[PDB]
Amino acid sequence: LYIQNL
Amino acid sequence: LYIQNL
Amino acid sequence: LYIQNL
Amino acid sequence: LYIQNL
Amino acid sequence: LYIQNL
Repeated sequence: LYIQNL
Repeated sequence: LYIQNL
Repeated sequence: LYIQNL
Repeated sequence: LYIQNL
Repeated sequence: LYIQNL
């Protein structure tokens, strides 16, 4: 599970 | 589980 | 579990 | 468990 | 458990 918020 | 908030 | 807040 | 707040 | 607050 990988989450990136940019 | 990887979370990055940028 | 890895969290980075930048 | 790794947390960095920057 | 590693916490850095910068």
